[PDB]
Parts: sequence; C-alpha cells; structure tokens
Amino acid sequence: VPVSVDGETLTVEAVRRVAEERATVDVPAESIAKAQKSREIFEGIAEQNIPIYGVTTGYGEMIYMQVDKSKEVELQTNLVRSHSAGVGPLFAEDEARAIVAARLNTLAKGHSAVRPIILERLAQYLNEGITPAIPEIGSLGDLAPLSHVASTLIGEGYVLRDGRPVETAQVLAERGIEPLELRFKEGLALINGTSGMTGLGSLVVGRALEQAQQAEIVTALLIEAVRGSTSPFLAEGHDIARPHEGQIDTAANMRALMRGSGLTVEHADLRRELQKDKEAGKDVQRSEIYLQKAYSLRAIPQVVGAVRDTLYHARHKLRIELNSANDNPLFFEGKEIFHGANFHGQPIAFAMDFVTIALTQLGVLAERQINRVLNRHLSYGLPEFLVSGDPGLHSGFAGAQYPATALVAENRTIGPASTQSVPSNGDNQDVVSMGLISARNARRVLSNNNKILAVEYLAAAQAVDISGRFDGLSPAAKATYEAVRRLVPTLGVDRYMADDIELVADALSRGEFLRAIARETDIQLR
Amino acid sequence: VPVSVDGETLTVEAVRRVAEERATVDVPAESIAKAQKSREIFEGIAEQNIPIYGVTTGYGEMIYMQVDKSKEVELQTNLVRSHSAGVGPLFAEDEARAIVAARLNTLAKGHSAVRPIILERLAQYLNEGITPAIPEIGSLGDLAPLSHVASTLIGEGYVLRDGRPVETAQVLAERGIEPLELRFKEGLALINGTSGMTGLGSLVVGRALEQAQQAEIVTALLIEAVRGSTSPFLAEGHDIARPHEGQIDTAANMRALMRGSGLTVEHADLRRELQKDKEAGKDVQRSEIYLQKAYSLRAIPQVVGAVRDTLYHARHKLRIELNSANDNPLFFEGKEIFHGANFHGQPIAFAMDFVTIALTQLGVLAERQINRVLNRHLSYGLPEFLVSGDPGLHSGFAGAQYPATALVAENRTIGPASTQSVPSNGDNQDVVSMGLISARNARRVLSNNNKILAVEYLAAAQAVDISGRFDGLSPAAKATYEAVRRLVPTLGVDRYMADDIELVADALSRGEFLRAIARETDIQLR
Amino acid sequence: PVSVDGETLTVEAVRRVAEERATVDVPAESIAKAQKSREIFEGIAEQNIPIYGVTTGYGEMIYMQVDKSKEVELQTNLVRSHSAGVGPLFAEDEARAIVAARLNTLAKGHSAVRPIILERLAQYLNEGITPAIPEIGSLGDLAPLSHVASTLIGEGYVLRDGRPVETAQVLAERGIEPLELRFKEGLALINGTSGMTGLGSLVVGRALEQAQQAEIVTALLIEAVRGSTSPFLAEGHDIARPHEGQIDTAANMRALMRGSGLTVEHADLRRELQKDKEAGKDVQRSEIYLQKAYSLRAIPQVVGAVRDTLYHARHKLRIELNSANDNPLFFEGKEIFHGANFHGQPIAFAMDFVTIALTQLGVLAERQINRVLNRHLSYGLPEFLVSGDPGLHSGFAGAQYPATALVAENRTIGPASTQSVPSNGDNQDVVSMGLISARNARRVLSNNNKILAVEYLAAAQAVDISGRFDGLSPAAKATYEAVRRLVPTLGVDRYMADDIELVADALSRGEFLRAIARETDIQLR
Repeated sequence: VPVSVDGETLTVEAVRRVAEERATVDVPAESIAKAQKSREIFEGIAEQNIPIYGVTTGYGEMIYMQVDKSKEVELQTNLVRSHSAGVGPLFAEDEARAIVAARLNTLAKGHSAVRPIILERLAQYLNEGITPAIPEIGSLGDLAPLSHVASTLIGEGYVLRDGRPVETAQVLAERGIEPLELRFKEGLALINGTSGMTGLGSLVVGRALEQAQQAEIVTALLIEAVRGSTSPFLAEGHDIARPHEGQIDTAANMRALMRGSGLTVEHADLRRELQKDKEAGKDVQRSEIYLQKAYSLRAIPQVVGAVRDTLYHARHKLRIELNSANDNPLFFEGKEIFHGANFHGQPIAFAMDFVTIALTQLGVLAERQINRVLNRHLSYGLPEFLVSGDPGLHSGFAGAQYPATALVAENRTIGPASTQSVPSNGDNQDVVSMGLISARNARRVLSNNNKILAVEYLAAAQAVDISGRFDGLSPAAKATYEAVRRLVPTLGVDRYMADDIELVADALSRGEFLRAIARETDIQLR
Repeated sequence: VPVSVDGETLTVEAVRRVAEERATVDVPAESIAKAQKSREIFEGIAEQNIPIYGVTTGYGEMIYMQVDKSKEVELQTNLVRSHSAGVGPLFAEDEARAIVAARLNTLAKGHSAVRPIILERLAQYLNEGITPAIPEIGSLGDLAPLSHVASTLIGEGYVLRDGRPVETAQVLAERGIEPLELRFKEGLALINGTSGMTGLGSLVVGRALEQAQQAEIVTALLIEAVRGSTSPFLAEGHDIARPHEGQIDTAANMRALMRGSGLTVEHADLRRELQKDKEAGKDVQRSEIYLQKAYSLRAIPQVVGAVRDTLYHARHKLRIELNSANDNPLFFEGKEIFHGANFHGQPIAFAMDFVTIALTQLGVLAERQINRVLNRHLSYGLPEFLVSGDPGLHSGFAGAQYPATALVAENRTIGPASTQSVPSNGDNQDVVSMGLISARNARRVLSNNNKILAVEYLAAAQAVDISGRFDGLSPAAKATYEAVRRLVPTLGVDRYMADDIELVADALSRGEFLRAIARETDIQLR
Repeated sequence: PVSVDGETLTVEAVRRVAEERATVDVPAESIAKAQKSREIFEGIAEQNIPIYGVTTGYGEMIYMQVDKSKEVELQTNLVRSHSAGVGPLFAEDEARAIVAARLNTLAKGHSAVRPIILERLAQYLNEGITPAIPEIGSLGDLAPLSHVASTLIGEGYVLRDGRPVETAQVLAERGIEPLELRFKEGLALINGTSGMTGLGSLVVGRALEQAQQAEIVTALLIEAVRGSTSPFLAEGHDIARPHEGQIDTAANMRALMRGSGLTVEHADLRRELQKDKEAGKDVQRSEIYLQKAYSLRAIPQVVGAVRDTLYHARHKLRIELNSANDNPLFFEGKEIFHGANFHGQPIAFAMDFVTIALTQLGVLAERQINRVLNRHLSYGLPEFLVSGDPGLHSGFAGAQYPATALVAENRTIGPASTQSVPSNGDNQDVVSMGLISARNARRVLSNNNKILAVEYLAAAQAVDISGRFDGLSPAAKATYEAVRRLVPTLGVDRYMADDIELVADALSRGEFLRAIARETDIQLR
C-alpha cells in the first residue's frame, strides 16, 4: 500500500501482500530509468545483428541456429507460443499473482534489457486484477508456467477469472488495454527465470512461519489443559545451553504464551510434590507423579526450533532470489553480455525441499500431541478419547484422530524433487532443479498440516471444558479457546465431525488464531 | 446391464461399468436369501445381550466398554457420526460409485449379518444416481470414507451432485426415499472394510491396463515412423527364451499392431544392408547403420511386460478382495462369531503401491521415446525437435517435451504408503496399511502418464507427416495417426501447445485410441 | 593442540582430532567450572530430592523413585542395559569424532559431571583407545553413546586394529584403572546428540572438500573441452545473484581456470560465430555454440546451492558442538533445568539436507561425465574417449556405468529426520533419527568420490587424447599430473576397477585440492 518492486528490496511479506491482500505495486522512477537506458543501449547492440543468445539465435539446443534481427518479433513470439505447454491444475489467484510479482521484480532490477513498457504492463495486470491462468505442471526449474503468463501480455493464452480460464484477448478488450508486441529479448526475459517457484515458495514460507506460530499457540493451550511443567521453556536451557536461533525463539513464544497461567506447574512444585509423596515408601518406590512429561510436551523448543531454523534459511534464500536477475543472458553497462545460468532454480529448489521436510516433522509433533490427549493412559486424567458422556456408547474424538494420523503418513510419501533431474532438450538441459515441484510439495504438506492442527485445536478446547479448567487458562489460552469455540461447539454427544474440522482448518489457513492473540493479548510472537 | 453383485463373481471390469458407465446393479435372490436368514439368526444372538464386538461393546480401544442391547441403534448411529471425519477433496462420481459397489458386494456375500434392506438401499443409490460425497483423506486402511457413505444411508452427511456436496436429507425427500435406521452391527459393517481402496483401485488398475495398451499403440506408431527393426518382437525371444506372461503379451500386441507395415525393417534386411555397406572398409570400419536400436525402441516387451505382470497381480488381488467379507466381526452358520481383522487393507495396500511403481516406469519409457524423436542425433534423420520449417526461428516440440520430462520427476517423488503405518487409537491400531493413500498415489501416476503419452502421440503423428511416411504406415498405425489428427492439426509454425496436449490426454483417459483400433482394424489387443 | 572447552570447538577442529590424531586438552577454566558445578550439584543429590536420571527411573520409568543409596547401581544398570547397538562398528575416526563431541559437551559445564569424566575421555583420545561403537540403535544417540560409556567403566568393547576387544584387557594392558559412575554421570555420558553431531562434523567437513574437488575437476574438464568463461564472471553472481555459495563457486571457478590457453572469452566466441555467418535476412545453421550446456555453464548455481546447504549445516554443527546437549541441566542458583536438549532434530534436519545437496552434486558430476563421453556432446573428442580403434575398443564406455548407477542409488536414500516412531511406552513419542540422517549423508558422500573418480580419469584421458596438455592453466596441469601420478593414460582398454577405486580413495584423502594448494598457492573457498 503500495509495495515497491525495485528489484532490490522486495520481501516475502511484501510479495504476500501483493498476492493475498491485493496490495498496489509500484515500480520506482529510478528503476524505470535504469530500464529505459538499458533498453536503449542494448537496442543499439542488437541492432548490429551481433550474436546474442535468444535474441539473434535459436533457443536451448538450437542456439547453433543464427537468426537475423529482421526476425526480432517473430523470434520472441514463437518462443512464448511453443513453450506455453503447461498442463494440470491452474494456480489460484494469490499464487499466480506472487509469480507475476516475482517476475516483475526480477526485470525491474535492470539487468534484463526489457522496455519499461513490460514492467509497466505487468504492474498494470497486478494493480488492475488481470490474473494469468498459470498451469501448475511443466517447469524443470520455470519455462512453461512463465510462458503461459507471457502469453496474456500479448493478448494470447488465458486469464483466470472466477476460477475458470478465459481467452485473454477478450478480457483485454473488455478493459480497454491493447496487447503488447514482444521485441528483442522480451519474450525470453519474461519466461527464463525462477519466478514460478520463487513466487509460490514465498507464499508457502510466509505461511509456514505462521503455521509454526499457530502450532506454538495450540501447544501452549494443550500444555495448560494437561497442566504440564514450564521448566522445558526456561530461557537458560536455550539462550545459554543450546543457542539455536529458532530454538530460542520458540522457547520465548512459549513463555509469553503461557505467562499468567494458573494451570501450569513449575519444576520446583513438581519435585516437592514427589518429595512429600515419597514420604516413606522404601528405597525404590513406584509413584504416580511425573517429574517430566513426554517428549511431545517437553521437546517443543528443539523440534519446532529446528523447523524455524529451516524456515528462516528458506526465507533468506527467497529474499536474495526475489531481488536477483533470474534471467539470461544479462546486460550490464560497459561489459560484454553475460551468458550464464541464473535461471537455474537449484538454490530455491533445495530450500523448498527442506521446507517440506521441516513441515512434515512439525505435523508429526502435532499428531503425537493429539494422540497424547486422546489416550487415557497418557492424557493425565482425561476421559478416554475426550468422551464427555458414556464412553463406548460414544467415541468422542476417536474417529477424528484418524484423518490426522493418516495425514502424517501421506506427508511422509512426498520425496525431495530438487535431486530428480532428467536430461532434456537434446541433452542441453542435462541438469535441472525441479524447484516448482519442490515448492508445490511444500505447499501440500503446509495445507495438510492445517488439517492436523485443526484436529488439535478442537481436541484442546474439548480437553479444556471436559476437565473444567477454563478459569485457570492464561489470557492467551482463553483467547485461543474462545476462537475455537466461536467456530465449533463443545462436543456433547457424538456428531458429524468433517465440517467442524474443515472449519478450523480454514480458520488456520488464514491466520485466525494468530489474529485472536494479537487483538486479545499484549503478546508479540516471534 | 445388469451387473450381479453376489459377493462371489464381481470383476474389476464389472465394477468399472457400474462406476463409469452407470451399469445397473442387481443383488441375486440367493444372496438376499442368505442375508435374510443370517440376519434372523444373528438377531437371535444379539437379542441375548451376548458380547459381540461393535454390537454390544464400544469400538476400537473402547471394546472394553459393554453396551446393553437396549442401545442397539444409538450404538451404531454414534459410530457413523463420530467417524465421519474425512477431509480434503471429494471423490468424483465414478470413484464414489466404485467404492459403494465394492461395499455392497462385500455385504451381499452374506457373512456380515446385514438386513436385506441395506443391500437393497445401497443398490438403490447406485441404480438411481444417488452419489455420496466421499472425502478422499481420512482412512488408515477405510473408516472415515465409508462413514461418510454410511451417513447418506441414514439421511445424513452429503451427496455429491454436480460436483458440490448437498445435504443428503434434502435429496432423499426430493426423491421420495425414506432414510434407514441403523440396527445391530449395520453401521459397523458399512464402514469396517477395504471398499474405499478396493473400489478406487479397481478403476485405477482397469485403466492401468488400458494405459499399457495405448502405450503399446503409440510405441508401435513411433517404431513405424522411425522405421525400426521388428526383430525385438519375434515370438521366439519371449514365448521360448523368457516366458514372462506380460512380456509375451506385449510382444504379441506389438506384432499385431505392426502387421502390414511397409516402413518397418527386418533384421535380415538390416544385416544385408550392413554387409553390402562394409563393401571394403578395412577391418574395423565406422558405419551409419544400426543393426539394433536403442533400448527405448527394443526393450519394450521386457519393460512394458513387467508392468503388465505387476498389473495382472494387482487385478488378481482385487478380484479376490472384491468378493471377500471385508468386515468384522463375521457371521457363519453353526459357528462362533469370527473376531478377526479382515478389514485390514494390507493385501491391496501392497498391490496399489506396486502399481504406482510399475506405472512410474511405464512413463519413464514413454518419456525417453519422446526424447528419442526430438533429438536429431537419435531420431534417425528427423529434423531437430520435429520442426517442419526453419529451426531456431521455430522450436517445434522443444517446449512440449518439458511437461513430459517434469512429470517423470514428479511421479518419482511419490513413495510407497503401505509401509507408513502410524499407531493410533490408544495403540489399538498399532499396524495399518494406508491402502487408500496407495491407491490414490497410483491414480496420480496414472493420470500423469496420460499427459506424458499425449505428448508422445502428438510427436509421433508430427513425426509421420514431417517424414512424409503416412502411406507406409500399417493399418493400425494409420488408425492411430488419424485419431490424433482428428483432434489436433499437424504442427506448422509454432503455436500454443497447452490445449493440444490436454486434448489428447483427455482422449487417452477415455480409451479413444484403444477404440480407434477396435473399429478400424481387426486387431484384438491383449 | 585442540582446545575442548565446550565453547569454541569447530567442525574442522573435530576432524583434526579424529583423522589426524590431533591432541586434545580441556582448559583449566572448563575443568574448573566442572568440579564447581559438580560441587553444588552433589549437594543437591545428597538431600535425596527428585532429579531425573539421578534419583528417578529412566524414560517412561521416571515415575520410579530411587533413593541416593543406589547412586552407582543406577548409572551402571542404565549404561549396560542401553548398550544395545547393532550393525557395523563405526570407523576409528568416526568413533573418535563422537567421543570428542561428548567431551566438548560435558566441558560446557552444565552437566554437573565429576571432572575425571572429562579427564578420562580426553585420555582415551590422547592415547589411542577407541571405543567399538555399533552404528545402529540410536533414535537421535543413547545406544551408540552407551557403548562409549561402557569402555569408561572398563566394560563393553574397544576398537583394536579393526576388531572389538574386551575393554577389560586393553585397560589393564595399558595401565589404566576403570571408573565408577557416580550421580548423573552415566546419564550425562549417553544423553545427547554426540553420535550424529560427531559423525555429521566429519561428513560436513568432507562434503565441503568434495565441493572443492568437484570444482577442481570441473574446471579441468571445462578447459579440456574449450568452454566459455562467461558463465563465471563476477557480475553474474556478485552483482546479479548474491547467493553466498554461488559467489564462492564462481570465484573458485575463475581462480582454477585462471591463465588457461584452451578457454574462450565470450567476446572471442561472438566474433568467431559472427564471422561464420552469411548475410541476407535469414536464419543460418552454425556449428559453433555461443553457450555451452548446463553441466558446463550452470556450475555456480548448482554447486553454490550445495555450498549454501553445507554452510548452514556447518553452522548448526558449530552451535550444537558447543552446546550442553545433555539433560537435566545445572546452573547458578537456578532450579535443575528439565528440558530436551538431547533432541537431535536440529542436526537431523541439517544432515538430511546435506544428503539431498550432495546427491545433486553427484547428479551434476555424472552428467558432465556423460557430456565428455558422448561424441555428439563432447565438442570434438572421440566417442567414449577411445585412443585406438573404437568398437574394437570401448574406452571409458564401461567406466560410465558405475557413475550412472550411483546417482540412482543416492536417489533411493530418503530423509530420516521425519520417520520418527514412538517408543519407550509413549514417553519418546517424537524423535529425530538424526544418526540415520548423518549416515545417509556419509553414504552419498562416499558414493560421490566414486562418481568423481570416474570424472577425474575421464578428464585426464580427454586431455592427452585431444593433445591440449600445454594449453592447460597452472591449476589444470596440477590436477592432471595428480591423476597420472596415480593412473596412466588409457591406450587399449583394460581392467578399470582398480584405477577408479584408486582415484576415489585419493579423493577421499584430499589428494587433489592438496595439489592445487601446493602447486599453485590458489586459495579455494
């Protein structure tokens, strides 16, 4: 409001605002200036029929084919058409916008020799709601996807409005816009980069962090519902003993989340309760008190911490990628044309595969915490499967655990894609990254975690009123509880659960519980 | 027309007719008789408040909870409600019908103690177009999915008409049907089985074989377009040398497919051409003739053969499963109630994971054959990337290869699910199969292969007119070619390919090319 | 002398102690705040108050209370009953890297272990008494460490010239008196991530050298095939795509190829190709390539990405090494901290990512091999680099297979940090499987030396088969001589297995990299 795509300072969060919240995009004057001057100089060199990859030569393997400058526009135009071969589902609006935003930023950096008109047109599509119908499958890491985008820039292909693809040509006339004509290198620079995987992966990682937070939120509530120890989160054990950035953060968010609880216990109270309970048992005596709780309720900082570490690394790679010249060849001033491979998404390809893994484990932990409260032998006194009435006759959450358990297994069948290169194009592309497959894998696990966490939020809230511990909950926990209960009623007798779960899962995919804390508490989560 | 669901002779093909072609289902009189008598006897035992799993006891872990027969209907009813917790996408109509058909057949076998009314109602939904809105995710292998189905049987849950879920209750009134009331063991028997994975997997495997066939079809065309040797398919090398059932079949389908070709060559001609070409070169001389062709055009029987073997094994397991009492506990006559685990989908869980693998390789082969014709160094004289005009200025199929290459990598990231058991329900379900995850994995690779093969059919047909070899094609090849060309025009100048590919892929998902051969030739493919 | 102070231990330091038998010393400070911590702590144990592992049961058995009068029995029963490692025994250097990691941990000072524990550990390392540690058993590292903790109390087995021998004889046979485990000593010895952190350290240190050796031969090959330098120019990375790793690889590629007579500047190519074009307003077919294939052009991007992953891993390992990954923990007038710093999730992720990264590194090396062996892609060289009559001779045609096979095998290795399975009742309901993660990485690294070994040979072969040895820059000749000094050129074809394994063992020793450093002074990042 409005975001500045200068190819230098764009952030993941900024990309999400443009994509999700329809924030206005704006290409700075100094950027348009850099572009204009670059175009003029580059035009003077192309005008001399000099050999320049994809400007005066065929593409990929057919680079050995020389094309005369008299075929300037045809060259770039056949490229986009013949490469618009994406298949499969179409990306949602917010996803397609992130990809376009990422492209625009790439070009706006100034090392692509694109006419300002292109930067202008892209931003116009974003600012005016013209969303390309981008097919998800095709890139080897992102020709196909970007080619489909590039098509709408010239009045071709399809734009995705209302979820269905509509012939771009028509929508443009229905808006007064006049199709562009691709000039020297412009079709190439529009598709020869990592904007597909970088745009989608930004959204994924931004939410991933939000999912880490909401994961911390529910976990805090559960700990308060089952009255666990707060010892595991004492700052000394992390800030001093094992200083892993993410571990330190999660520990801090946990302490803030539970500040003000009357339900949680402190190690000092735990041991005293044991000391007085071992009043005169013998030498070796079996107690009922647990000086410590299971890993699922004590190793949260280590596990969720590592997830964060992975998440921070990915955001850092994305930050650098968003503001890079994901293109080839590249123009600089007073230098020869750079002929390299900055279109290779390996860096992001690796990042997103790691996210997949990290999120998969984040879901593993959630799953076990669910199992934790549903198993009477581990819930610390809660009725079996949170049944509030007559067990047996009622299963309570018994069935609701399955979709969560099945999801942990499903996320585990998704393998790394960044290592699955297959040589194509006459062996010219002997090594690729498949980065867009990696990002989608991550999007899938992310989406799946929402369902798992949803079952967790419902269980916690249910655990709270069954034990009748609502008055003891901390402020944050009461916020979390009310947010859940405002959507789904407490479980009396057994009832259809599918809708309840899918309802909280949607609340989760839009940061609801993260909002509840922001407007109900003074807590500032990392 | 009409299929007989007797729980004894149902076939995969029969299941597909009910699902895909809306074939009428019919439960034989002897089956209804077996049911009625079973119900009467079982009712007399339940009536004696005797302990029977899920009839007079709680479910899963809560089996230790005893329920009085006075809670007959509530017991079964809470079960279905509380277990209707599926999440994610809803299965298509044909998929949901296969699952219901599989359930009905299970019960109709007679060892489930269900009232004939249930068999009657299920068949009524199938015969009258009442399709349940079954969520894809939830089963640990298939409670959730079947529970969602069971809901519509009692006027609850949702039915999927027009792709959207609509409150069952309403649709029933809009049809005059009156909701059933679940009696002793009826809610349990409706959800306690493998019908989810068995119904979906039947469709998958049936098509899988069709995909193997259409894979053989395109391969035959390609071999004829590039004039390869027919030697690799001589019956002696398989029927005698390496008698693998599927290998023998593929070899036979290849010989029939190419019978009548003028373009293919025979080893006897190949060597003579070499003998006369080595006219006086020296001792060691470099020729341009290849006595043999690459694996992609010579090992088709071995590779596609193994795929078939795997496919036949899966169909055989499914055949046995479809006609089994996927339920628990089970009733027999003059015996104690059987209390086991025939609900465990491991057998099918394993089968579908193998299908995933086998199909993945089937796509690997297709991919390489594509690469084969697009690479001028391997296409045997074809213009680079099948460009018919000025290469470089035109890329031809250059871009169209990517979605196919990317798909091979995507299918490779799908790992086995049958081994991903996670213990749930208070450790009562310590070992499960995840069979429905396995079947969906297989459905995904199947769906993906269609796209890969589509790119292959377009390339072959393009390869045919570019070389101008249409008059030499065998009858089957001309059939295949015309079927392709009837959908997509020959590639002149470069153009948007996305629609072309997606068009042939759809033709492929409905057996078009398999039909073209059936109405244009006298060929009977195995 | 490597200073094991639980504060500054480095990955490279760990290697020196493990591979080069570097001597270790525990600083007076560390050994001081050890006895002290031990002092206050011991004053807590006396009062017989609840303290996990010290006066309680283990894992899910924490409900069982244990009176102080069982101080030695507790620690001993623990270590002996958890010594259940199976499978192969870690190698001497591996077993060593683990021990060092555990010491550094207890030298941090918050484990409250008697100083002789840190002392005796250092002695084992300083005297060559290596524990026989089996590789399997850890859920991420009780068992692996339980075997280490045994040798300390004169039990289990030590590793002598390859085989496991009773710690009993070896100790008596060396004039050492076994120890007696006191309060919390047994638990502290086995309650951490020392196996995975230790092994991971060796793996990451070597991974980085592999990235360096991948670049070396890559440069050789790019030279032997007359590739373009355009792809590595600083503007394309330092300016256009600031990824640390990418920049580093580009720099090394410029340094390695520095002063070559076979390489071509883009300007020259442009002028070369242009000169080869007729006029009109048409499209021409040329035999020149303005750009070379990805395997010879996208090295900075791919290898740089690998480096970024290796850098992040070293980072996590450095933090973990100098961390108190033990439990419970002790502090100054603070309640006894009861957490889970024994959870290897952080390193489990790091190593899983390394496995992935190294696998791509191998994919790239392999495709370059394919690149040079295929006459349609080698840019001139003879098919499969045959010197004499092809067909009659296969050349390197046969050597390519194990290379292509390894890429496939590496791809069958999946992430382990996510395959947690609940055990110990349900007390350990979420674990990391980090030591499996480290071992997956160890395997891919090992397989990459084989893939590279083929590449190094192919490179030398292509050099003296095209006759460009005099055009090779200083670094290139160094690499070349390095190979010939081990394997001669290939005239007629012969048994390849020995040459390959020879160049592979050499690679795992740093024979190359060492050569560029000696014969060139070039400082590779």
